[PDB]
Amino acid sequence: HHSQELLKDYIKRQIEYYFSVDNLERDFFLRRKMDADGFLPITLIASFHRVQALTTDISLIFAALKDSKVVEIVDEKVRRREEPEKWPLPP
Repeated sequence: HHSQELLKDYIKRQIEYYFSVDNLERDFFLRRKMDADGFLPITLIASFHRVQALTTDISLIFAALKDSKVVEIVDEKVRRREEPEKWPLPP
């Protein structure tokens, strides 16, 4: 539906904010959960308050992120496309 495309757009922009440089410079929790290549489980992102308010439908979260030039998906993990390896921190 148009409703579902609109919701996908809000989800997309919310998660793109988490992976923005502006957020990453202060988001020590997110960086501590990255693996050494920058990847995080998409299901971890799904638990964040502003995403979980919008949806609990994991297919909708994946579909929103397929549409993104900010992030890259491999299987069930997601990372910032640009220089992701610079951001991980010790757990």
